[PDB]
Amino acid sequence: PQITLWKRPLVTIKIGGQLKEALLDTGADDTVLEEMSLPGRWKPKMIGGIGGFIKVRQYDQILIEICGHKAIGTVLVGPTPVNIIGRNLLTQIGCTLNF
Amino acid sequence: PQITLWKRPLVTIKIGGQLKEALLDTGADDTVLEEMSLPGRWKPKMIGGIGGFIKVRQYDQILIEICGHKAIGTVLVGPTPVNIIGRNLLTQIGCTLNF
Repeated sequence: PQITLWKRPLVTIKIGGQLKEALLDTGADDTVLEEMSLPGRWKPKMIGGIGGFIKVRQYDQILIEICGHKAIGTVLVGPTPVNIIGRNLLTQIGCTLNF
Repeated sequence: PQITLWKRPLVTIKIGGQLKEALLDTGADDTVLEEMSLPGRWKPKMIGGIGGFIKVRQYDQILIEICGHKAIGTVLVGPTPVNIIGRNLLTQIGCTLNF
């Protein structure tokens, strides 16, 4: 659907059996979730934004349902205060900016 | 127009006689620009993101042309490594997320 932006574009995600809300973020290269239990191996990584950098864990081939649409991709887990869906996954659900 | 998201959604802005490129960011509440010369008074403020918080200067009623479309709004100036157009101004140009 069409999401206007008077409010934070928050949507429902399903990941590893858990229901969460995540922000649809065109300013994020990657997808980064608050700490949660994720199976498999994981590589150590750094992400940066305003104010600094943080240490996240990167998981490949994670299944995720973003509001009804399944996508499979890299997911980062770390000390973010909000769940963020980034461009890596917004493209898999054909998400576009319009004006 | 329609902006797909395989690349960073970067666009041309015009602000206070200067040409810059800015990121269209649905994950940002506010608009924050790299340090630049801006007239008028300005209130001190704090913004936060991953990794921390930063001190910005806030200017009200700044004219800005985001890719052809004029908008007038609050603009923050600070130590961001990238120019960011936030939701406060994306709504004035009727920008929407679609999928």
